[PDB]
Amino acid sequence: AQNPNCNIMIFHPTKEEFNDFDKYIAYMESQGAHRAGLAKIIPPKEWKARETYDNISEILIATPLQQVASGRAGVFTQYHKKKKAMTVGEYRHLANSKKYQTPPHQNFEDLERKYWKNRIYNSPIYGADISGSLFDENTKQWNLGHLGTIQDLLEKECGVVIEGVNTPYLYFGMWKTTFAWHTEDMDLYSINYLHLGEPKTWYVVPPEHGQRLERLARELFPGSSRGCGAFLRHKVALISPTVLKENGIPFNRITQEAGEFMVTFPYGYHAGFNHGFNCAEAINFATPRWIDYGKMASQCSCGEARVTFSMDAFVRILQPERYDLWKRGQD
Ligand SMILES: O=C(O)CNC(=O)C(=O)O
Ligand SMILES: [Mg+2]
Ligand code: NI
Ligand SMILES: [Zn+2]
Repeated sequence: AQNPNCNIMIFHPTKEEFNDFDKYIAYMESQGAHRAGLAKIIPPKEWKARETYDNISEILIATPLQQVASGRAGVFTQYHKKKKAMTVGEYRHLANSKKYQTPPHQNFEDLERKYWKNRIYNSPIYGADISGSLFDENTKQWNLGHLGTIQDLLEKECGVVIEGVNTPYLYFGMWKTTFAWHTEDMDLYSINYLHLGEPKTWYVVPPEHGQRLERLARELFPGSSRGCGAFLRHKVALISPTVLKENGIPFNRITQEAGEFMVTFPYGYHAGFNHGFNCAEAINFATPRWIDYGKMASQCSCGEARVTFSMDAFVRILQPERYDLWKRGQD
């Protein structure tokens, strides 16, 4: 068995290897990358996502989200308070203000210590989930707006044509902006490209050990667990590395820098935080190996998780027993 310790693997494809996305995902899996739940892909030196980032300031963040925490420093939830619209240029200036900027630090490890110590005492503002792309249309390799769609994959694997579309999303971050512990919708893959700015630190639990994280989460968030049988679908709970280590939960960590891709694998729980002003782009995708994970994915039916239009068909076809109750949650 390749990568039996479930370490995060880092890949350096050549420009030739960067041509065929599906093939390269399958290669990484042949080497055991999926066992970690997360992999890093450093693009060939010849590749670029676009020529420059000099003209992005007029992108609108229609609903910036202030991420307000409740709890203790290593075990907290966050809720999102909607703020007034602002441009990327306005948001960048806000991120660099004295109130929100990254503090002085020695190295990524020191910054990580400061994040876990101090996150809860601040409410950073995240520009998340903005439909769009920063890849140039002429970028032919690993262009996250030109991937094969999940609907086409389901149709190729299973023979059933379904409605829905699959487009990318932009994320504009600042110091302390936080992504809570989650797997993807329908336990899909994700791919995330850090276009510019400061790093993003990731934490991940191997897919084979996901249920250990879920059990800890039920213990640590006992009211939320009674409210919903899949409350991590709400994407609000944070648990620190120290708390995970105290409770014996297997996990790994890695920092993504600008110009790097990260891939999350089916049922790989992940969480993390941004180091400072940055912009990332991410999208879900599927491969043949996903189908079995899609069929078994948990679902929120309490009504809180509320997701995209395209998830309907995935539930309806892969999880027909659950369909009824899940759709009651969505309506
Ligand atoms: O970058 C973020 O805020 C969160 N991204 C992801 O969870 C992802 O790419 O799957
Ligand atoms: Mg612009
Ligand atoms: Ni994710
Ligand atoms: Zn729920």
